[PDB]
Amino acid sequence: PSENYTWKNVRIDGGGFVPGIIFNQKEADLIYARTDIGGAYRWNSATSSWIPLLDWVGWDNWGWNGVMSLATDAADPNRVYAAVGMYTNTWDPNNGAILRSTDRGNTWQATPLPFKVGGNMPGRGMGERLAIDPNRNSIIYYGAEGGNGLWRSTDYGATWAKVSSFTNGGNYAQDPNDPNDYLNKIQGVVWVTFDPASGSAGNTSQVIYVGVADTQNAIYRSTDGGTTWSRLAGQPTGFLPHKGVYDAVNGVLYIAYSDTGGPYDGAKGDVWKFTASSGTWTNISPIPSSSSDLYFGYSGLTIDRKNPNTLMVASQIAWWPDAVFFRSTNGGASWTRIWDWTSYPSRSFRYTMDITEVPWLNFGNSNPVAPEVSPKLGWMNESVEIDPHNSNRLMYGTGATIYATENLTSWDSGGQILLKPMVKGLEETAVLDVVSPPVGAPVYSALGDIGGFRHDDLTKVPTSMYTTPNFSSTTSIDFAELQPATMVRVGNLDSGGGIGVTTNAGGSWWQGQNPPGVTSGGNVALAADGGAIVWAPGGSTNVYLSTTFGSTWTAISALPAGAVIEADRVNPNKFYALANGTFYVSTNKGASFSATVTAGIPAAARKFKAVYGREGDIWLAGGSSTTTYGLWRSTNSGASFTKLASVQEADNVTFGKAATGATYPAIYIIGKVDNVRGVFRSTNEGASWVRINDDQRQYGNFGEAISGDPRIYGRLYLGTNGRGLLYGDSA
Ligand SMILES: OC[C@H]1O[C@@H](O[C@H]2[C@@H](OC[C@H]3O[C@@H](O[C@H]4[C@H](O)[C@@H](O)[C@H](O[C@H]5[C@H](O)[C@@H](O)[C@H](O)O[C@@H]5CO)O[C@@H]4CO[C@H]4OC[C@@H](O)[C@H](O)[C@H]4O[C@@H]4O[C@H](CO)[C@H](O)[C@H](O)[C@H]4O)[C@H](O)[C@@H](O)[C@@H]3O[C@@H]3O[C@H](CO[C@H]4OC[C@@H](O)[C@H](O)[C@H]4O)[C@@H](O)[C@H](O)[C@H]3O)OC[C@@H](O)[C@@H]2O)[C@H](O)[C@@H](O)[C@H]1O
Ligand SMILES: OC[C@H]1O[C@@H](O[C@H]2[C@@H](OC[C@H]3O[C@@H](O[C@H]4[C@H](O)[C@@H](O)[C@H](O)O[C@@H]4CO)[C@H](O)[C@@H](O)[C@@H]3O[C@@H]3O[C@H](CO[C@H]4OC[C@@H](O)[C@H](O)[C@H]4O)[C@@H](O[C@@H]4O[C@H](CO)[C@@H](O)[C@H](O)[C@H]4O)[C@H](O)[C@H]3O)OC[C@@H](O)[C@@H]2O)[C@H](O)[C@@H](O)[C@H]1O
Ligand SMILES: [Br-]
Ligand SMILES: [K+]
Ligand SMILES: [K+]
Repeated sequence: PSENYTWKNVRIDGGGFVPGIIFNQKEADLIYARTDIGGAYRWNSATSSWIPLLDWVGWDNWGWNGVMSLATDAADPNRVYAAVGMYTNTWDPNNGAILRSTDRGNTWQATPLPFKVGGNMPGRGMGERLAIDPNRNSIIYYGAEGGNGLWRSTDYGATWAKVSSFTNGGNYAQDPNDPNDYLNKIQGVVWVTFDPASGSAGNTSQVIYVGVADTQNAIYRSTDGGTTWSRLAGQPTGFLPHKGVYDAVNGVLYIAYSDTGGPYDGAKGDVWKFTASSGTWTNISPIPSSSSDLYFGYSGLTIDRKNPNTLMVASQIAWWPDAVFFRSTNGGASWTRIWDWTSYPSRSFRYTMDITEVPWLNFGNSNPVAPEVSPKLGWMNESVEIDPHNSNRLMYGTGATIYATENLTSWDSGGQILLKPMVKGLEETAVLDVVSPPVGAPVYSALGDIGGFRHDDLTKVPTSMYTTPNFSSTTSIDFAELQPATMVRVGNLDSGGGIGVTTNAGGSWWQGQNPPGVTSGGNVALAADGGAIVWAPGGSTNVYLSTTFGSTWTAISALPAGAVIEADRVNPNKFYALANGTFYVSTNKGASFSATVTAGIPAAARKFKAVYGREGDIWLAGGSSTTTYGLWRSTNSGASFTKLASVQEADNVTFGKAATGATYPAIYIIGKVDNVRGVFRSTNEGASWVRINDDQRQYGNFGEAISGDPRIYGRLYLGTNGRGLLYGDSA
């Protein structure tokens, strides 16, 4: 059966890249955001929070959490569309899709495309690829990747076909020779922009502009409602157009260019203005690419719709000391910048920043050496948007957050703007590991990109990610079952990898020494009494034991590198490892391991966990649909495992507080039971299961990290890859 649960995010606020923010041009406070791996959101002004729209994307169609583009209809603000799909290489096995809605994303229908959409590919900060005809709103265009060219729907997104008169599908890729097959894809047709004055209400807009990722042919135009297309005469060459923003008030098309597709790079570019009546092109770059002072391209182009001589553009990309934003109030004839050098390394600023609501955005150092400041203005700032209903509001995306101001026009009177994060409810992290100890804080997260946190209160943003050491990503975390204030975490930082240890539950950490060959965190296990650490780091040729709480290491000879390691939760002498269809057991506190199981368990399986309070009770989950699949359990310290016949497939497993009157902890799996995919609880040792999620709450490629709560019956900590860390409670 099912059981009513309540699902919420553990509060973090942001944590990842927001490639696109979209304001509806007609309705005030109608705002959407798109992400690369965690779906799309609609702003809710009444609760000052974002609402996720795609949590119904599930196991089979997981790449639809990749949102390459989004369009909100100025002629009918009920209508919204999204172009979805995550990878255009082999990593996403499915094609993309155009999703359509008539209730602002509350429900959708899908129309699958015959090609892939690259929501988390290079170039994803260019856009918007999807555009609706502002005069005749049944017409929608989509600029596609991969040489698919320009595509069109004339029935409100229900059916889509190639525009065969648009013959340039693009030839740029970030690195054509990438042997990893990630940087080598054609980024394609990158945005579509209408001239609203070229049609009238109910009639096809005759003038449409299209940007293509081709340095020699970046801009096309149709003047006949999309029947035929021309490269635009007199345009510049050598750069890729990140943004094309049309102003019908002055009859000009503004384009921001960079020498790469983004979102991580860009060394040169220009901003141009094309005047439509005359066909004239003018370089209005704040700093032109011909200047050797220029060390970035341009993106974050936006026009102030209420005052359309005002526009802004930003660096794509300036890493050092920070992003630069430029503002003009005279159509690009001249510009001012959001900061200026005074005497190196000092700067003056036209802004201040308040991150009290999201204090970890200092990245654990509020005072880096000048010229740097913390928090930074931003990076990967492709989306910069002025509210078309309020000249004083602007919002931009970074690699970590969205920042917003409500006094933007202070800039023009010589004041400073105030910027703050605006990411409540926009939960975008990838959860790599998670623990719930039986005393102290309810949960600790191990996250990509922003480290992870001790969560003292699940409704309050934590003050700081882990420090000393401060990992960029924490890949594994463990606590000593019988002394939970003793913890260890491994992860990635600057060069390679490292280990942090604590004996006061993280009030204080310190950094341990590394065994040879460490390039990333890998995974780690802590003995139940805290007296041994076994670490399988990334890069290293072995797994290692420390008997000195991280200060020294010895190679473990029988274990393959990268084996999954877990400690028994009762007996400090017992450790276990899983690698490629072999289970291994140590009874001498990690000094040596021997293979105990070599057959009968899927080679793909790579998740298992020992049960607190149950010495030698181990549950193991994994497999694949083309091999074998399921949940297995050992009650004899890994000497053997039995497959649970009640489960068809499983991918992770954990334990939590027993039901009242039950004799065994509750068991939680990511899996498939009785032909339903979802999240499942058993309160009878796996004899039967109850689904605790539902079809609106599937979260795509979730479940890499899960934990039950030994103190709270029914509670599951549910990690996702792009939707942060959830907690579910029975209702
Ligand atoms: O308050 C801010 C706080 O941030 C702390 O760092 C955080 C943070 O990092 C953001 C971002 O940092 C990137 O690194 C920057 C570096 O900080 C810059 O100083 C450097 O400047 C150079 C530039 O490289 C040159 O090309 C240019 O000419 O000069 C400048 C100034 O001298 O840029 C790097 C990024 O450089 C690379 O990307 C662009 C390429 O043009 C360039 O060649 C490439 O550099 C190479 O990169 C490799 C390894 O990748 C290697 O170091 C080479 O030696 C080097 O030459 C990080 O790179 C980036 O990952 C961070 O952004 C997050 O990225 C997440 C995805 O990660 C992966 O994919 C990209 C890859 O680079 C990663 O290795 C890989 O894991 C993404 O999901 C997330 O949304 C992004 O925000 O925020 C995240 C956190 O983890 C960091 O710890 C910082 O410590 C602190 O001091 C303070 O600044
Ligand atoms: O040559 C590759 C290159 O990758 C570079 O990093 C770039 C790259 O990372 C991919 C990862 O992106 C993470 O999302 C981040 C996002 O891009 C940022 O913008 C955001 O701010 O932060 C996000 C979080 O950090 C994302 O979380 C990762 O999941 C993703 O990694 C890839 O995942 C895919 C898909 O697999 C996963 O989903 C499906 C599940 O079934 C699977 O279990 C999941 O792990 C992986 O593809 C799978 O690969 C396996 C084996 O190879 C196949 O069996 C399987 O069929 C296939 O689905 C993929 O392997 C993994 O890479 O792209 C985004 C860009 O932003 C990054 O800069 C590195 O820097 C390079 O060093 C190099 O690795
Ligand atoms: Br730079
Ligand atoms: K567009
Ligand atoms: K640069």
